[PDB]
Amino acid sequence: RIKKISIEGNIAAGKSTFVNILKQLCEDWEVVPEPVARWCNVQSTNGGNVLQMMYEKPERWSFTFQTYACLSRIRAQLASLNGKLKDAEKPVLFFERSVYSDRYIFASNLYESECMNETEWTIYQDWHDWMNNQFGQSLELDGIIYLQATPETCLHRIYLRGRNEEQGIPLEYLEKLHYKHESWLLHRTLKTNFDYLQEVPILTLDVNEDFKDKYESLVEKVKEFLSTL
Amino acid sequence: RIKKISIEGNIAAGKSTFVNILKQLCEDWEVVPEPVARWCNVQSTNGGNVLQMMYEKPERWSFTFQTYACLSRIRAQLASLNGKLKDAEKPVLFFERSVYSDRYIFASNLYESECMNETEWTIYQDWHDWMNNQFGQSLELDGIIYLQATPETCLHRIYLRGRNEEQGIPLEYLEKLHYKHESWLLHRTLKTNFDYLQEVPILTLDVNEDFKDKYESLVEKVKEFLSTL
Ligand SMILES: Nc1ncnc2c1ncn2[C@@H]1O[C@H](COP(=O)(O)OP(=O)(O)O)[C@@H](O)[C@H]1O
Ligand SMILES: Nc1ncnc2c1ncn2[C@@H]1O[C@H](COP(=O)(O)OP(=O)(O)O)[C@@H](O)[C@H]1O
Ligand SMILES: Nc1ccn([C@H]2C[C@H](O)[C@@H](CO)O2)c(=O)n1
Ligand SMILES: Nc1ccn([C@H]2C[C@H](O)[C@@H](CO)O2)c(=O)n1
Repeated sequence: RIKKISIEGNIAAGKSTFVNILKQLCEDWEVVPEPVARWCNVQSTNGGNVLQMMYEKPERWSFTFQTYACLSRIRAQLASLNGKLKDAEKPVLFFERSVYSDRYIFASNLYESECMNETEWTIYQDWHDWMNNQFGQSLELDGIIYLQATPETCLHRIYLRGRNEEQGIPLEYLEKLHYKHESWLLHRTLKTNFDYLQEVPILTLDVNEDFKDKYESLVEKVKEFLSTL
Repeated sequence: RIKKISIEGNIAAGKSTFVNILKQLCEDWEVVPEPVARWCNVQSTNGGNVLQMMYEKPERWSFTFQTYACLSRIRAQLASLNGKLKDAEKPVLFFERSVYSDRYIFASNLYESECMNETEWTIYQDWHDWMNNQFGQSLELDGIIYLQATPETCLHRIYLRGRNEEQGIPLEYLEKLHYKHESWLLHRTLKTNFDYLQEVPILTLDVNEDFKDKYESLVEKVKEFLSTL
């Protein structure tokens, strides 16, 4: 089939940067970016910036955001499956984040910080289970690439990138997401409702150093990791 | 196929009352009630009462409620299709309200009353279109029964029934829903995104009088209306 790989990491760890060198390594590699742009301008399929609304008032807008974020991701991921630039021969589909990071990293953290209440979190989990019982199986992952960077590196890369919505994100929030990533992907101690994930191979790339100096090594490790699935 | 009929009306017009006499008229008739009970106790598939949360603070909770309401309805409606008490022979499936009342009566009214903002309403409409593009076609209606009662009759029936959450519902809100029902189902002037609905037969039963005295006439009219689809 199409091999499906998610790329996971903290805010500003270097996912779009990493994603932008993949297509040139192999004509058979496709990428489904996180639709962060539709989150910044909500429009049917100039509107609200729901990402901005969550960060300005997260106890008001987290559920709405998290629900919209994950639905719009599932849609973009499905559309690239049947998007039949498969046929292909040796096809790999890279997902920028996943429905699993949406729920177990981001939505979970907001619930634990009291930005979703029990009713919101119950609803979200029920929607998320149900959505994946329909429109998953097909989204299942063969592998995960974890781009690992300290919270402080990420706080600096947020400044570098300059996305308006992220400029007030405190270190404390990024550290919370860091530990949840480390639990899921380094220690593999996270309990999820998706049994096969516990067994999915993970490649861990330390991307704290500068991208130019790391590039050659990263590519070797990506190609080798791919060849084993 | 299975004939699908929705029963539409204002809050407390007499939908559950009407629904409770259907099964005894014909062994082939099934009913999918509106899951108002799961709305009053949110639980995965003692929790929050999201219905109560919407009415106590509708500008905070309308989007969440309206989104949960309609997803849980679509799920109960699907599950009764494949619920294969079809086979049957002459099978009729009655839906207590529909995805169309959810959007064009209730969600629309809350958006127009500023209980959803543009971003919420954009998201809701996008979710609703998308949900029906997947999990509809199969939910399409052959007919609609409109149970018609004045807003004042309904305000009285709310008192009679005594559902705690509805006791503070003002006449003004019920009147708004009344006119939207009258536009969709009596005048047929409502524009929707579902072209076939404009042509769907509608039976209109005036249920302002007492149910006991009306019963015999209602049954005649239901059976005849059914025989013509
Ligand atoms: N390894 C790296 N070295 C130097 N800069 C990086 C590196 N990775 C990302 N950046 C920079 O950090 C910012 C965040 O990168 P981005 O790819 O947008 O992260 P994400 O997709 O994870 O938010 C950008 O300014 C980018 O130029
Ligand atoms: N035609 C009618 N005559 C007298 N009472 C009615 C009639 N229809 C409904 N009722 C009463 O009105 C209340 C609301 O009815 P219900 O069936 O729960 O409405 P809905 O399902 O539309 O909310 C109940 O107390 C019920 O006994
Ligand atoms: N489920 C998600 C996914 C992403 N984000 C945020 C992190 C970044 O601020 C932006 C883009 O990744 O969206 C989020 O809050 N929840
Ligand atoms: N889409 C819907 C459907 C129903 N309701 C309300 C009306 C009644 O108070 C209760 C049960 O019909 O739910 C609502 O606000 N929105």
